[PDB]
Amino acid sequence: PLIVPYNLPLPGGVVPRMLITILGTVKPNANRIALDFQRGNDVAFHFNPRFNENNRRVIVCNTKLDNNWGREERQSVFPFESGKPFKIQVLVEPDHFKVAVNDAHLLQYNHRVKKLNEISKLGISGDIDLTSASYTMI
Ligand SMILES: OC[C@H]1O[C@@H](S[C@@H]2O[C@H](CO)[C@@H](O)[C@H](O)[C@H]2O)[C@H](O)[C@@H](n2cc(-c3ccccc3F)nn2)[C@H]1O
Repeated sequence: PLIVPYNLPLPGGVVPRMLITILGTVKPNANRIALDFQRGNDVAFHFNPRFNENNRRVIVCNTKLDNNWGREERQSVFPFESGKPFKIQVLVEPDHFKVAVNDAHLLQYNHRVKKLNEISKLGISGDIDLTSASYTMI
C-alpha cells in the first residue's frame, strides 16, 4: 500500500550481487508498469510491461541518456496478469541486470550505463498496487 509513483533510494548506487525485490499486485485492466533505475536524470534501465501495444502484451526495456531514449530491447514472454500479485527480482550481475518474475527468469539487460555506483534511485510507476520495494546482498 505504498504510494505510486514510488522512489526507492539505492544508497551508493548498485553493485554486482545486489538484489532488488518489488512486490505488488497489477491493477484490474492495467495498461502499463515501469521500473526506472536512474543515474540522476538518466535512466540506466527502464523495464516497461505494456498490456496493450497494438493488442499485444510486451516488455520494453531501454536506457535514457540526456533525455533521449536509445535502442529498445523487447521480450514477448509476458508473465504479468491484470489483477494478480507479482514479484519482480532484479539481480545486478557484472555485465547485466537479470530479471526474474514470480521466480522464473524473464530477461537480461546488458549494462549501457557503466557507473553502477551512480545508479542511486529506483522509480516504480504505473498500474499497480505496490506492497513493498527493498534490496539485499546475495
Ligand atoms: O523506449 C522506451 C520508451 O518508449 C516510449 S514509446 C516508443 O516511442 C518511440 C518514438 O515514437 C517509438 O519508436 C517506439 O516504437 C515506442 O516504443 C514511452 O513513451 C516511454 N515512456 C513510458 C513511460 C511510462 C510512464 C508512466 C508509467 C509507465 C511508463 F512506462 N514514460 N516514458 C519509454 O517506455
